[PDB]
Amino acid sequence: SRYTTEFHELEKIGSGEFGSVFKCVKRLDGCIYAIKRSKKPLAGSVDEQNALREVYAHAVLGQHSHVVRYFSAWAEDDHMLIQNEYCNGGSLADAISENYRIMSYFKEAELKDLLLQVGRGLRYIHSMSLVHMDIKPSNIFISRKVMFKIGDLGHVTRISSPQVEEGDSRFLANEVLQENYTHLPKADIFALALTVVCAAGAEPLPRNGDQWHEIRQGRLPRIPQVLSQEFTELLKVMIHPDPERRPSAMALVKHSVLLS
Ligand SMILES: C=CCn1c(=O)c2cnc(Nc3ccc(N4CCN(C)CC4)c(Cl)c3)nc2n1-c1cccc(C(C)(C)O)n1
Ligand SMILES: [Cl-]
Repeated sequence: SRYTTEFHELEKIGSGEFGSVFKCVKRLDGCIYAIKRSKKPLAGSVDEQNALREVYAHAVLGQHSHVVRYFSAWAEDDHMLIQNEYCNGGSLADAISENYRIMSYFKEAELKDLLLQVGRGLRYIHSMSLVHMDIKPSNIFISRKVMFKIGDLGHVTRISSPQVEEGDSRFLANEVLQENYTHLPKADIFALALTVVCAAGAEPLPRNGDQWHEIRQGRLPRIPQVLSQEFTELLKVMIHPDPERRPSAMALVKHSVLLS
């Protein structure tokens, strides 16, 4: 077994229908990696194309400071294995939950830093003619003095000829629901805005219904933080009903409210 041979398993750090994720030490180099171990999906299935999307996303992307680095992927024992960078801070979702527990919070500055960093990740992905299509707190990872990195590339697809597996409904732009895939990068932008709103301590986002539609009308969820009207206005245009009115990733990262 390659997994057993090359790595020592330390701790399970995730589980779901996707399988399990393990913090592991690679014996050769002594470095820590996050390894996902999944049952190999049925051929030609939803699970397979999603798994495929991730490998071939990696084939294109290479390496960037705001994308979780991919090292290797292989299959054995009717299981799939994906070896990624280990981010010692967990996901943004984990951080948000912990914030709520010990009633801490991300400062307004920290929200802007989060927005800029993931924005840089998106600009790179978009520059490679790809879109993430599943941006949300649980897919943003934290290293350490803090670095935010985009992970979980299972929904990544091409801007040109996309195979769109829709992401979490809570973060999904209406035009994607409407099967309008002519501006998918702006769907990532929509999702990032709501991701920041979650980090800002907004109540849980709706899966559907009235509240759901209200958001897609360009109405921000309620936010207990005292945020500047300017930063607030930036988050609002990011969820504008017209995706062409939303800023591109590159327009986002060179925005005044964010800089520096
Ligand atoms: C390889 C799989 C994707 N993935 C990374 O690339 C990846 C890179 N780094 C981390 N770091 C990290 C994840 C989780 C905690 N904790 C432990 C203690 N608590 C249980 C809270 C969470 C800590 Cl400390 C570090 N995780 C990563 N991944 C990861 C992990 C779990 C679930 C998922 C899913 C649901 C598939 O998205 N992914
Ligand atoms: Cl676009």
